[PDB]
Amino acid sequence: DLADRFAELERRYDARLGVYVPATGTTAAIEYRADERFAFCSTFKAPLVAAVLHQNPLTHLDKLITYTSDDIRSISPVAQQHVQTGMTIGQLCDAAIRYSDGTAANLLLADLGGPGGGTAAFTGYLRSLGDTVSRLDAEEPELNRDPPGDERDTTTPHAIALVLQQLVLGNALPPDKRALLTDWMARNTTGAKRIRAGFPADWKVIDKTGTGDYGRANDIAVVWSPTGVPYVVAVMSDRAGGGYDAEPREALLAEAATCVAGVLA
Ligand SMILES: CO/N=C(\C(=O)N[C@@H]1C(=O)N2C(C(=O)O)=C(CSc3nc(=O)c(=O)[nH]n3C)CS[C@H]12)c1csc(N)n1
Repeated sequence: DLADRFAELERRYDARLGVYVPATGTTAAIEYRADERFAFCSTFKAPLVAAVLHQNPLTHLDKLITYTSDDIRSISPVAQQHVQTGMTIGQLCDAAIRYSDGTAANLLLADLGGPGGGTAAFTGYLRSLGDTVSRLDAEEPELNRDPPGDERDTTTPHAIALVLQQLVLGNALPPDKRALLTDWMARNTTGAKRIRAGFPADWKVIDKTGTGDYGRANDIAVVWSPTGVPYVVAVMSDRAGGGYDAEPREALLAEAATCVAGVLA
């Protein structure tokens, strides 16, 4: 009744919903529209922090990068207050995952690929994870604004769930660098009402969200059962037929996570 239960979700919230859960030795693949393209939005900041972590020693995380107030072109609740102090890369990483800071991600993009090669550098990182589907093409804020059906700035639930499976659970990042990434997303302040609300409290959830135009609302997550058996949930949604200013529904992401928790009992 999987596809039956998610289709109702789509009818009730008037939304396109994408769901992927990788197969495990015990559980099978939960896949609803898993190979359709959904806009990254702020979800890209999580594998982007991984990219900066992978390309640099830990001594790089304490490098002072200096920006201006003119450089805050988007929702940057952490970078807003450090207009003069600059920010250590480890803090921009912190701002990128936990507070979805846009100016952080734009400075993190430049540290990775330079002034004009940041998007392509980030896309090539995902290539190195075997993700040949996703693409970042724009920087903040325009990556949240691409029209529907456009392939630019898009991933799929399948590809981002497989990517995230290598970062937290796989051997893509070294033990210590992975630890800092697993901690950052477990400290995130944005995903309370998405996948967190649908998994029981004695389950452990780590997540990075994305929200954007055309009603776009995403939550990428790794979940941990009370027995410690781990899963990676990718939930992606938009309400294109609503228009650019359509209202994202967080409770949509919540219910989809409730359904996947029900089959993971
Ligand atoms: C051009 O950029 N447009 C954006 C945008 O910057 N999106 C980013 C993104 O993915 N972000 C995320 C997040 O990570 O989910 C968030 C966090 S979600 C959230 N938390 C709150 O406490 C709250 O009161 N409201 N919201 C929405 C906000 S926008 C930023 C946008 C936001 S809503 C919309 N229609 N567009």
